[PDB]
Amino acid sequence: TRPAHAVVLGASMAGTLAAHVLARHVDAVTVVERDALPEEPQHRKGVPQARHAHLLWSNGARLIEEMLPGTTDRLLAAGARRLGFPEDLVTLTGQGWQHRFPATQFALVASRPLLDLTVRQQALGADNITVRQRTEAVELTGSGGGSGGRVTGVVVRDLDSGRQEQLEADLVIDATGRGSRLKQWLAALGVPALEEDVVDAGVAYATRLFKAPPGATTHFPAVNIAADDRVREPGRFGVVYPIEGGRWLATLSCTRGAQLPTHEDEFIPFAENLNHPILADLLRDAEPLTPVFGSRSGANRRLYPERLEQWPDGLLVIGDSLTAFNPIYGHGMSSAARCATTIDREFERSVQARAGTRALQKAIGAAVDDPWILAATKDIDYVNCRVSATDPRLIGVDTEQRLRFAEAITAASIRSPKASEIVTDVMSLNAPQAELGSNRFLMAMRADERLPELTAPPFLPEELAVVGLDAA
Amino acid sequence: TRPAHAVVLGASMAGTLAAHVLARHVDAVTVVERDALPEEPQHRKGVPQARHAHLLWSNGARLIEEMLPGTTDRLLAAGARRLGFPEDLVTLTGQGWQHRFPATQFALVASRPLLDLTVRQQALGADNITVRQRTEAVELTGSGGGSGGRVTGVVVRDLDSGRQEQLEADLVIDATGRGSRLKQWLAALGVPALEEDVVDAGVAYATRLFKAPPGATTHFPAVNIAADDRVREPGRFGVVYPIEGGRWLATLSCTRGAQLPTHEDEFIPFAENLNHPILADLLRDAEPLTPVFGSRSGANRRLYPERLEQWPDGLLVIGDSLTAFNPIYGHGMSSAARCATTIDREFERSVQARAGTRALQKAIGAAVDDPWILAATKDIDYVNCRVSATDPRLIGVDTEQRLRFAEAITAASIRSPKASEIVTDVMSLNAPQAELGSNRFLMAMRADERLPELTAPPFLPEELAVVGLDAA
Ligand SMILES: Cc1cc2nc3c(=O)[nH]c(=O)nc-3n(C[C@H](O)[C@H](O)[C@H](O)COP(=O)(O)OP(=O)(O)OC[C@H]3O[C@@H](n4cnc5c(N)ncnc54)[C@H](O)[C@@H]3O)c2cc1C
Ligand SMILES: Cc1cc2nc3c(=O)[nH]c(=O)nc-3n(C[C@H](O)[C@H](O)[C@H](O)COP(=O)(O)OP(=O)(O)OC[C@H]3O[C@@H](n4cnc5c(N)ncnc54)[C@H](O)[C@@H]3O)c2cc1C
Ligand SMILES: CC(=O)OC/C=C(\C)CC/C=C(\C)CC[C@H]1OC1(C)C
Ligand SMILES: [Cl-]
Repeated sequence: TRPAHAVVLGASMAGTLAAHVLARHVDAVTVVERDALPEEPQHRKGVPQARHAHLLWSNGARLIEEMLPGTTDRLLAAGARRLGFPEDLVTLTGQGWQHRFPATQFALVASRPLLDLTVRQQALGADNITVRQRTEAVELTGSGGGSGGRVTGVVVRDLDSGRQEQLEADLVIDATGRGSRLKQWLAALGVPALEEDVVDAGVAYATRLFKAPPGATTHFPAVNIAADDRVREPGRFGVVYPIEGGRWLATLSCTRGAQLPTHEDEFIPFAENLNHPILADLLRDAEPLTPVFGSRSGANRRLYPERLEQWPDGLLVIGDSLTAFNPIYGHGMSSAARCATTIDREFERSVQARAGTRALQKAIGAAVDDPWILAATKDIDYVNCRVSATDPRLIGVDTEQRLRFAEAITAASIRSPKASEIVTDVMSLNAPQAELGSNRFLMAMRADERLPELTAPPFLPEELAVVGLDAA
Repeated sequence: TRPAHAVVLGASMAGTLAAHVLARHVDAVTVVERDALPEEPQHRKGVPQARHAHLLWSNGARLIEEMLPGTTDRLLAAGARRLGFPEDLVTLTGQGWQHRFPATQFALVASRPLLDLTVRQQALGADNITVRQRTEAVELTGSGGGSGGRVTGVVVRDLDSGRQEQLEADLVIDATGRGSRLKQWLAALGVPALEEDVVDAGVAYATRLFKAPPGATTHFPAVNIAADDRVREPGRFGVVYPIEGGRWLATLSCTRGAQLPTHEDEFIPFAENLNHPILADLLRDAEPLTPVFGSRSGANRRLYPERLEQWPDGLLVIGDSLTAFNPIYGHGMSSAARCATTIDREFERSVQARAGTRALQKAIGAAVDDPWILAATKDIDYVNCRVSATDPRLIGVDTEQRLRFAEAITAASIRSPKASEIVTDVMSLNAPQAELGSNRFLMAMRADERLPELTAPPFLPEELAVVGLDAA
């Protein structure tokens, strides 16, 4: 028989999308969220990464727009910018500057709390969605111990007065995030441990927001300094994106072995000593609007509940709980949208005992494969990267065959339009990484023209006039 | 390493589409076809079903259009018709006449040889495709059984010289259709037998081609008398479709226990003994252009190579060879297009592991589930139906509840616009059969208005004037 009540743990991107989707297929859905959610855009305790740069790649954006029509126009009215790639960015790769070919993909950029609010408003207004704020999931209950267990509900605790309630339900959705209490709950029911691939390059972040020169958030590009160097030196990177309200969101990052700015005054010097100091030039006369924010949530991890024979019935794991990625590639929100979309597309087909929630988690795991293999492939080669994985695409691979080809892909994408186009398809999560090994790509990479190398960041003169730096 | 040479066995719809797709991912593609392929739209021995009415549902038409842009316009310029459902059809169901709501789906209708030629012209002109006509696939080469069987190529025989030749290949695609000798080729290699579901209502067809009254193929709807009483009485059905050249293709059908016309003078009386005699009224004075053609290719059957642990590497099976349906629901060509589209989307991901073909075949198997479960569900309850299936959606099911739910779906779709729209999504193969059990459908089915029962076929006066009738 069908699930009549579903409870989703978490009201971040994964849980909000899953709640809306499950509300179409289940009579009642209740969402459990620890924080209070404001109806004006504010940062909150449960989303600590919201202080850092968040790009909603076109894959996630289109999937959210299809589930929740009007969300993008709504975002555009609230001041978000639709950055076209590679056209609206000044990007330095390890092979040189990206030619700003006419945009072949896009990403929506705005403050993460604004996007979360916009999605929550579109998604949680259904009458069969009850949102229980200030409520925490303690552990889950079920008929475990193996032989083919089932999850029956979740222990919740109200946070304004610590009274508890055993939340009983036909299906439980773990969207608690990267720090989620899933593997301890799995232990508490006696189901054996999951298989887990890890590629951890130890990426850490440091973000500050500035007030952009008037008109810069519309008439000036974003700037991204990314030194590809993996196997000789820890990476150090920095990016500045425009957001709503005429403000620049500046995020610095590095890999294990390099050290981040932690004081305000050492921030710009990190931007100063990148391979080009363009970020420091932009940030010297901007109004700082925030302190430094830090994050060390930089590992690629992936659990494979689809591989375990004793995966309990009635339980699903989505979002950062299922698999989390190096944020440098910006796929977590698109991977979350894929999980909900997969649920929407396969729900009725697989609930037709629940021998079908195996198929759901199998479908979900297949939906998150693209952002996993993308991030892990690029991170596996960093010095000081810590790896514990079974993926034959990573481990059964000549490391110098991957490096030489990684460099060649990059060199093509910065100066060949047709290779740039396919590479942005992969980077936007609209084509699998394997497409970069396809006959089609290898043909473009060889047949397409290659423009001369850019000897300076490809700013247009009028763009430097908006931020007042023409001598560059 | 990656496949460099692929051999496609059969050049009907499944093999032509698969060859076109494979030529984009593999250096060389050879197509082996027993028949000579005409450069004019002509019938041929290898596709005898082409004598009968063929509908290309929007699912297949859109997938073909995306693989081969311009195919639809080229079909329409050659005289194909775009039939909107339900608007452009006068249909009698077991619950009454379908209200001709504004079209929510469509199908392209033309003679199958015209559709085949147009597709082959768009698809087989790639320069890395070699088509070996008048050539027969005799057997496969390789080792089978054990921990790792593989197909290495194909023994072919030229039919004009009689000479044989071992065609080596990295990948072999069986697209030889319902009469495919794949199970003997697997036995000859030592592969254990496949699991196979069958739901066989003994469907048969009898078709004649007629000259339509002038203008009827553009200004007169198709007509479909499709009223059953499955569990008490064999089905008897009839359809008249317009095709190119001002012609009507009339296909009568019945299930096991009823008798089809075999002689020309028995054709109109079968149409007369349908629940409404409109088909006989339309055809009585129409000029017949052919004798009666018959077909007994009416079983639903599905092989599950994706379930076989000893499925050999380098082998894929698609099209009617993998799974074939009762043609009354008209999904075989859309299922073929789904197999080719799946190969296009999953190929690169699945070669970068053994030969990658187990993952492809599994993806192919999931893509053919929609037409299988639809056709099998509708046929399973016919009197004298032969059922040999392990599908739990079919076998573990209260049959009076299934008949009771089928009747209710039909009664809703004929008289409620919102129920019609969802049913046409399912019937056009654009939403799974399971959607008819969703909360969305059950609520649409109850909340929507229901128009009055039609007491006569919903022809317009102008349409009855085109064919010279005053009242059905
Ligand atoms: C530095 C950084 C930068 C990133 N940049 C990008 C980017 O540019 N683009 C992009 O697409 N993604 C980006 N990501 C990833 C993205 O932020 C996440 O993948 C996304 O938020 C999806 O996570 P989630 O919703 O599954 O979980 P989370 O966002 O981590 O949310 C978990 C939610 O569950 C709640 N919760 C947790 N435990 C409990 C409990 N026990 N009881 C009740 N409630 C609970 C929390 O309060 C919270 O609301 C970035 C991540 C980081 C760390
Ligand atoms: C009566 C009837 C009506 C139908 N109506 C519809 C409809 O309305 N809509 C729809 O979508 N589908 C319809 N179908 C189904 C549709 O005809 C098939 O699904 C479609 O042709 C795809 O089949 P295929 O390419 O896999 O195989 P086939 O069309 O059967 O082609 C097999 C090909 O392989 C070749 N071949 C066979 N053996 C060998 C060998 N040993 N070596 C080399 N070549 C070989 C044959 O010559 C042929 O070219 C109908 C089918 C029937 C029987
Ligand atoms: C309601 C019900 O009974 O199921 C749905 C099927 C119907 C109504 C048959 C319409 C005929 C169709 C599409 C023709 C298919 C093609 O094979 C021929 C040659 C006839
Ligand atoms: Cl036939």
